[PDB]
Amino acid sequence: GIHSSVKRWGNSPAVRIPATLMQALNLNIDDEVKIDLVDGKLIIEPVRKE
Amino acid sequence: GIHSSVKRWGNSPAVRIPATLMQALNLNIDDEVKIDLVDGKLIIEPVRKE
DNA sequence: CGTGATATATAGTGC
DNA sequence: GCACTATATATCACG
Repeated sequence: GIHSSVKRWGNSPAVRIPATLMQALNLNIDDEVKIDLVDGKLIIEPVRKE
Repeated sequence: GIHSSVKRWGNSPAVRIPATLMQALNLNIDDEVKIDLVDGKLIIEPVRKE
């Protein structure tokens, strides 16, 4: 895919996610994504607060 | 795992990755991660260019 | 033409 | 206190 790079956000790094893709997963700003360690990779799953 | 708030980095959203997680997978700033779409979730895996 | 992306700074709070 | 969290701005590069 796109060769995007992870830059530093003030102090801690942040994975810049294309706003276009955010709409595909149906999530928005302030969303609580659950970072779980699976297969030695970062599984980012958006957890809705209903 | 750890739930993080996807805030707005300027105009684009970004998944904040705590330094604690950086040390875990031995990744750093200015690295390249493969943003894959599996299970309707964001698959973030560090793909070092070495 | 508009906003999505990049760079950057800061005050504050919980870990 | 430091990592972490929340917020705001200028400017461009891309759609």
